Amino acid sequence: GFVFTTVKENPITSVKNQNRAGTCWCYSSYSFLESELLRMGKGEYDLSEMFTVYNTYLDRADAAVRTHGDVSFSQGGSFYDALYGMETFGLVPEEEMRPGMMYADTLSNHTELSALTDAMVAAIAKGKLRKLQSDENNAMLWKKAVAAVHQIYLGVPPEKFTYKGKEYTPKSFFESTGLKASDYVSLTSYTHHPFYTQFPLEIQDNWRHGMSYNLPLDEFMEVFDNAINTGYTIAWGSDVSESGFTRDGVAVMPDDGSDMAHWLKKKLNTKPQPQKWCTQAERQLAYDNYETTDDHGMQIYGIAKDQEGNEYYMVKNSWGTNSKYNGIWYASKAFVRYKTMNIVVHKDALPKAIKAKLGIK
Amino acid sequence: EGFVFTTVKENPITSVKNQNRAGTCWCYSSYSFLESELLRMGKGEYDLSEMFTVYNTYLDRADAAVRTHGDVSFSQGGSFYDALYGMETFGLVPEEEMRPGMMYADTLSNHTELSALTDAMVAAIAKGKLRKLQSDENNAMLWKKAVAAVHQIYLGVPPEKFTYKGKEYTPKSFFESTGLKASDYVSLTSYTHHPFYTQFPLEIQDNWRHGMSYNLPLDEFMEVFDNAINTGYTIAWGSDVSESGFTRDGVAVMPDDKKLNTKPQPQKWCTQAERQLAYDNYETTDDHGMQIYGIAKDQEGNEYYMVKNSWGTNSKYNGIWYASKAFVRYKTMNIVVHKDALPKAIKAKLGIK
Amino acid sequence: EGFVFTTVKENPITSVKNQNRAGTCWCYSSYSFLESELLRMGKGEYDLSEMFTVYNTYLDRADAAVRTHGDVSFSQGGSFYDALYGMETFGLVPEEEMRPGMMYADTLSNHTELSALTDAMVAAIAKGKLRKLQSDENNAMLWKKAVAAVHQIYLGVPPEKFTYKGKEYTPKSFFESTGLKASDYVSLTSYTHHPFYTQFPLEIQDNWRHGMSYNLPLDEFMEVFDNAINTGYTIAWGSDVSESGFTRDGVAVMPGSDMAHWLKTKPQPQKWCTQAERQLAYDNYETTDDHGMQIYGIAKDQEGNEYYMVKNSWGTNSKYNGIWYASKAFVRYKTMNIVVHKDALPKAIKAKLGIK
Amino acid sequence: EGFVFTTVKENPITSVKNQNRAGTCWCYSSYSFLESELLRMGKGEYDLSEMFTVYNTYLDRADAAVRTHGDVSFSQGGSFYDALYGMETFGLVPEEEMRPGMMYADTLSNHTELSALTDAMVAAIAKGKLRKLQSDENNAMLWKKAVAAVHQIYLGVPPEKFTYKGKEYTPKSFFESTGLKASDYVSLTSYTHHPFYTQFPLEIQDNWRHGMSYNLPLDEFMEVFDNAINTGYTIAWGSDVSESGFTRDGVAVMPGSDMAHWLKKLNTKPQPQKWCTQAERQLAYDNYETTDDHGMQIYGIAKDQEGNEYYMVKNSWGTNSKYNGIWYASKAFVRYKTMNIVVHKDALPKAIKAKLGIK
Amino acid sequence: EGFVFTTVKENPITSVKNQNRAGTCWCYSSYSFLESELLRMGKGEYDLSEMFTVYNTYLDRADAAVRTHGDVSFSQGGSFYDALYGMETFGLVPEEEMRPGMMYADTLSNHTELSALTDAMVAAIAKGKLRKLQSDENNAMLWKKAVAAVHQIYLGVPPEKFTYKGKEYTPKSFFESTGLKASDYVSLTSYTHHPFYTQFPLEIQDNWRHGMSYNLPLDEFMEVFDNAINTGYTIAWGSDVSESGFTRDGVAVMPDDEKVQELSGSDMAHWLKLKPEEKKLNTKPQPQKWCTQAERQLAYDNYETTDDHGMQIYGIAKDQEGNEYYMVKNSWGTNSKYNGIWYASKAFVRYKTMNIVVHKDALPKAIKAKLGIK
Ligand SMILES: [Cl-]
Ligand SMILES: [Cl-]
Ligand SMILES: [Cl-]
Ligand SMILES: [Cl-]
Ligand SMILES: [Cl-]
Ligand SMILES: [Cl-]
Ligand SMILES: [Cl-]
Ligand SMILES: [Cl-]
Ligand SMILES: [Cl-]
Ligand SMILES: [K+]
Ligand SMILES: [K+]
Ligand SMILES: [K+]
Ligand SMILES: [K+]
Ligand SMILES: [K+]
Ligand SMILES: [K+]
Ligand SMILES: [K+]
Ligand SMILES: [K+]
Ligand SMILES: [Zn+2]
Ligand SMILES: [Zn+2]
Ligand SMILES: [Zn+2]
Ligand SMILES: [Zn+2]
Ligand SMILES: [Zn+2]
Repeated sequence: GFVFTTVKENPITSVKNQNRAGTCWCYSSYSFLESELLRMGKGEYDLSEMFTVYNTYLDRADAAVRTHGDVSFSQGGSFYDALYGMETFGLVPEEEMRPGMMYADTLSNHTELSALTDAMVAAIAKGKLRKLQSDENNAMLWKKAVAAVHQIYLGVPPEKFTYKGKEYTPKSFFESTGLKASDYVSLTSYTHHPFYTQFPLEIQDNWRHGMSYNLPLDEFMEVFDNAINTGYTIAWGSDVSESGFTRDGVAVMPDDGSDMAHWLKKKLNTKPQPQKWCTQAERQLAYDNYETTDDHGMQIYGIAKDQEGNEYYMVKNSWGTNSKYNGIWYASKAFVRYKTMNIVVHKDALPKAIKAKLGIK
Repeated sequence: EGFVFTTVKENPITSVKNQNRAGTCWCYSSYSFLESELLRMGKGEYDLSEMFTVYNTYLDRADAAVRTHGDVSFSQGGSFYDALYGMETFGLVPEEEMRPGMMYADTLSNHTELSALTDAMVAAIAKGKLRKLQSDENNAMLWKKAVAAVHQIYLGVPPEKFTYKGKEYTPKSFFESTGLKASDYVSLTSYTHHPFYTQFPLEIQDNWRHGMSYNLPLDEFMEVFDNAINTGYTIAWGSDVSESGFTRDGVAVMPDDKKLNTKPQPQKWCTQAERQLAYDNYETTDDHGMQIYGIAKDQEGNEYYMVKNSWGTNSKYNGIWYASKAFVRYKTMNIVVHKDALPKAIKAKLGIK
Repeated sequence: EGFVFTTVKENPITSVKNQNRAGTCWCYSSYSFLESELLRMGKGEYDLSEMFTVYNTYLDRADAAVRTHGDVSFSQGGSFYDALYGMETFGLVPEEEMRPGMMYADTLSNHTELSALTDAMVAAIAKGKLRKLQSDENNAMLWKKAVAAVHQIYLGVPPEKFTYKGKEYTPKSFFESTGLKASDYVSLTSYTHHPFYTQFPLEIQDNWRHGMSYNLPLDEFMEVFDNAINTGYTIAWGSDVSESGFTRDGVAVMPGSDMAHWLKTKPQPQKWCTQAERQLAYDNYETTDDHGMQIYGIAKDQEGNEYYMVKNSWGTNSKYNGIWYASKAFVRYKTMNIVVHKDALPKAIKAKLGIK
Repeated sequence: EGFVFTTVKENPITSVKNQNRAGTCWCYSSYSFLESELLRMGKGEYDLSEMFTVYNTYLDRADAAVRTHGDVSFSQGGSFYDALYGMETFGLVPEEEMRPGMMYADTLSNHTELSALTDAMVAAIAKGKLRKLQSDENNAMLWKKAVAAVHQIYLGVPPEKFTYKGKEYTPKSFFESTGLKASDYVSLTSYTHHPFYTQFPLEIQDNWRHGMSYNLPLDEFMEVFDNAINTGYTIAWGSDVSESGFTRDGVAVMPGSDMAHWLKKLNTKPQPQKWCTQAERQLAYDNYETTDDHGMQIYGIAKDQEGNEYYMVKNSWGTNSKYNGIWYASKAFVRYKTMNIVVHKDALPKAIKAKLGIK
Repeated sequence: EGFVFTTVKENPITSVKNQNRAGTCWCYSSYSFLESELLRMGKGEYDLSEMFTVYNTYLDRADAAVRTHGDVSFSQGGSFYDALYGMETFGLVPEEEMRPGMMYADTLSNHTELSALTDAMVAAIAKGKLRKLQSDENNAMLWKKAVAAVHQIYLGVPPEKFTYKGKEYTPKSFFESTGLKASDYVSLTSYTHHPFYTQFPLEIQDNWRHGMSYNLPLDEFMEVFDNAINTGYTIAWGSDVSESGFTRDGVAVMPDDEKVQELSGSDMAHWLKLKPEEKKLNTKPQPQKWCTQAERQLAYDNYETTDDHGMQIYGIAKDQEGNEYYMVKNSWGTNSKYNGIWYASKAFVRYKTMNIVVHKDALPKAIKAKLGIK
């Protein structure tokens, strides 16, 4: 099988469990931000995903309505949603808004919430209403409806709360962290836009049209290593719908309409194998042709080696701890190179030369 | 060459209301009827809140849709029984405690958006693929909380307590102060697909509570209308009004086939079988609720019932219609009257003590 | 290490039948029940025609769908009350006068094609755009003739007269000869969304006739089961059987992931539910699909746990030849309604319900 | 008793064009605007090919629909930014090199059949069940070739080279010869759901490129219109025209029943106008009353006989109308119904330029 | 206990081809048949381009869909007559001039994306709301140009001229050089909803050209198969293969379930409960159900015999018990037990055949005369 040795790892908080909701964008964002707070000497935090999921879905519903249904309304999101969110809505501690509380559970199950809110948003955004109703202050009634339903399933966001003896609002709690959205950059590597420029990734969950800086593939990978080696972690958005991404905690990239199938019915991923190291063009083809699509968010926090000396990034996942390495995955460098869609890191995690090529002061 | 009407007899009614852009005529007509009853019973003039009863009725209708996995349709209509069940179960509140339009800066109902949202929500539960609906620690259902909250956003918050003419009430104690009783009222109809002098629930979408009606032969059925008006009672009248004979100019006629609907004409007087065919074949379907409160004659001596409608007062007779007896005989689906409005012999045949 | 059952008491039943490929258990179980009643009442052994009653019930169901413009769903199921209403309204006929499968060269039902046609026909009237349905000179509706004629092609022609054991009957006079009366039977349930000791119609799709059930608290409800069996009666038993605890091996016992998206027999102690737990399952869709069977006895396993003995209508190719054992705990949690003869009720419960 | 208009000031425009049966007003208006810019800049009179730019824009729009699995809608509309992005990316060609209607023996556009085919194709890729789209040996996508080929069949073959007034050009070199620059132009709007004096992308279906607009308070926004016209500039004007006040007779002025189920001279002469607040304008955008962004060119200011003020509007519906394809829009209408405008940076008043940080 | 086959007689065939991910068996089997005909006629070995004919046929099928406002379904299938009509109307080209997969960097067909696009396009014209389709100045229809262009993008550009073995041809002149004639070939079937010895068009979706078949009583129909093989001809064979008897392991059998039980050790109860793997219905020689004309008719009327897959019968074989089978060249490549060849029992062929095409001279003289074929 695989035997892994840590080469370097940076501090992370405990492994969380998103359970039955597509909220990995927020869990991974918060694993990342909690590592940042540890790195910045602020200590250990447990931030409320539900608070930010709640506020983000209200904005996503608004985007769906303003675009008459073009912006899809669904459970996913982006790292930028979390960075925009902290600056706009604030932050609250986990205990002020926990998953599952409204329906007598301790973990999320958002299937019913989505059934209701998807139908409501569609009825406004894609229906035949010619003039939406508003109150005497021009506040929209449909927005009040969608907010009220989200509160019934997710909880009431607090206006004030007490944390470790001090009273905060979500805004003042955020301010106390010292985090700034402007400290963080999103990076990607594709050829349908020029290198060293910014563009918004064309994926459904980037409905805020947040920008990413575009780097050639080798410089892109240089950022991963520099980040980990200088003490930073990485918010990692990747496609994980590959036979190489397994339930047994490893993600590898090994080098390997039928008429007939209609009328009738190797050890590739289980031990170290030589990896396919993709070119920029191969990586591009997979993004263009739908092979690399479904952006699942995780945190890379370290580098490890297998017994044959192959290199892997160490990944904190948000599926709880019931797995081979207690909620941790190992992703080969070859996998990460081919299947990564975007990353977010602190600006100071970037090598000086790359920073200069991107024009980041 | 038009209609000239002379009142033969009419009983007291309250002011003409306007349901505007909602299918809530079942509640407006029920309350016109109950307000006439209160006047008749010496309790004075009331203006009851339709919105309070519409709100509570819709929450029960949604529950019925969900329990039947979508068989019970979820829509804006309802029945006289919804109002009678409602007053006994939820109570009553004065108009001013829950007015139409308030939530969206109007004074009249427009429920198109509320229906767009609540129809979609109810369908997502009742007709979707959810295998286990979510509940809180007290086994209260989350979807019900959602549907209630959305109805409150568009219709208003129903009051738990309020003050009316110097006294504090709950909706229950306000209802109790009126002296109204559901058991005083009977629903009557006339069809041949069930035996006469028995009770059955009319097979129409808005009777999802499966309320019962007593079945009478057509001539005895019409005898009840006249006896009611002539002895001082009014009638909650449920009728099909989708006929060329029912007009915007305030008359509902049943002429024998131009000037068919614009002056007095000889009327087609239907048989029981003709009335039945129209119910069986979809020609008599869409039960709109109104109040009959009097009898009138045209200049040729043809007889009409005087009808209080709920479309406001911007019409030829200020919100009042005249429906010919022939029309009423053919197109009525059901009526509600106080038990004492029934002639003694008919009461006895129905077994109503 | 399996189950070994010992009969404590059982009452007489007729042979196990097979509904095969149709959702007609409501009628098979009703008739297993009524045939047990006839044995109990000294009338001897009958084999009544399910198909005759299924035929007539579907024509009424279509009418209900059309009158309500599609609110009443049109499908294969039904209720105990459909059978009891049926016998009084349409009559009864012996099995041999209208057998399953005959029209398509089989001996067991397969109603898939019949349903494909009749569902489509009923929907075209009930949910379509026709503004005036057609009728003949006697005001008889043409669409009803069409739906009747199609049902006859697949189910058979109901007899107007027939001979049985040397005498001529109509379906009505055959029913009259049985001595059965619908008024002898009561439907019972146990739920808290209506008051106890009152009647209401269970809010399920197959109760489109809106037949009433008397509502009892859960413990009194279970008292009725035992009293019935112990005094010689059987029970028409409507239950949810879509549970991991209900098995193909003849025993019924008490039992949107991001991660799941990306990847892929002996006596046990029973959970004894409360009224509130039972209610939650009915309210939340966990207890929904009312399948009809007949409880005719009480049995024990080797550890002394108690079970009701159940006659099913899936034929005899199963571990106990078409018989099931349902634990008392299962029955308590998953029962939707039962029908028993009034005299099967304990006297005190009869009085609380106002049943003379 | 009707309207009589007197021009106060108007700036040079080219002839009135006719988009006919296609939702391509975004391109016709952009080009009316750019042709006025060329006149203003001393480059003379041009007639630029809308079809060339419509063609290239639709291929990019199909790509956006496919990359977003159908979120970006695929339809005939677009934005001013589509034209500005387009000239810099694809180039420009003269009208005669790609005319409307030519492929189907007409001289005006009718794109109903083209849209029927291409909408169906794009949806089969973007919203279907294909798990892996096909590509050739150079990683070029087959579906893109298909959509390009079908657009050529209906719109024409875009030229690689052509001759215009004695000189050979490519679309890129023709664009370069005009001296136009996308960076000379800014998009402006006025809404309160984002802060004033910042940039954001208007949340409308035809802004699928997510082009940015600078946000101004309503009074400063209107100041820009007047300053532009009065200093010799024209305006690319994006507005909702689905109002009883917008008429077929060339003037734009400020304007579930149970019962309906069973059963004034407002726009024809000068009237007092409702002058909207920022909040009223916002409500209409939020509530769907102001939605369908149609593109036109404002090129002047006029007065009616009572002294009320109007902007003069070059439309793209041909010349068979009261004022030969020109409309008059009251200042009150423009204030309430405008969604966005594009002007040259030098059309902006100095103080507004400074507040926006535009050097 | 499996099958062991001995060839009794087989006629020359070309190599086994692979249609891969497209429903183009009608063309592959037609061309296996026509290539056998060319060998029989002394013209040597050819490898004809299926893709050329698939391309042209689909353009005609789209036209038929549009003219009938969607009644003619637009899909990947077709008929033997499509190939015979095609060679006379469009011509023929060698494989190398238009190969499967080339446009998308493969060597085998995958037409899923092509169909997803072209189905949607044809439906937008045939079943949409367009009241007047657009045309150019020569009255050529724009939608046809669109569908042709898209098919070329996925299938390739059909050649106007090409060189083959030192000579220049057009598709027409290449067809002429083969000596093949559509009029040499007849389609035969056996059904009772039309009179015997008459012609009618089989009522199936892929016969949208309404090509005719001659109708024979079942026993005379089967006589044709044997006479064809025994006198040196092969057969284009259209059959239903959606049966438990048609297997991935290269046999198509029609076992009598009732008889197989009574020969086993199991009683009727002990059997029905046994696992399919131990019944042995399709894995060794078993007594066959031999259908009557009426049973064969019922299966066509009731949807049990419906989906025409096309293959080539080129020989007759026996199993170790002396039961008879037709030898079948399939178009699913060579990765199978008998390298792409199937053995179909005579009982299977009798019950499940929908139609065949053979050269007229393959028909026994007396049958030829009863059909009026000079
Ligand atoms: Cl994901
Ligand atoms: Cl509840
Ligand atoms: Cl109505
Ligand atoms: Cl049976
Ligand atoms: Cl069952
Ligand atoms: Cl033009
Ligand atoms: Cl490409
Ligand atoms: Cl326009
Ligand atoms: Cl033979
Ligand atoms: K947390
Ligand atoms: K993938
Ligand atoms: K009122
Ligand atoms: K009517
Ligand atoms: K029976
Ligand atoms: K032009
Ligand atoms: K070939
Ligand atoms: K078959
Ligand atoms: Zn995820
Ligand atoms: Zn009404
Ligand atoms: Zn069942
Ligand atoms: Zn326009
Ligand atoms: Zn095939």
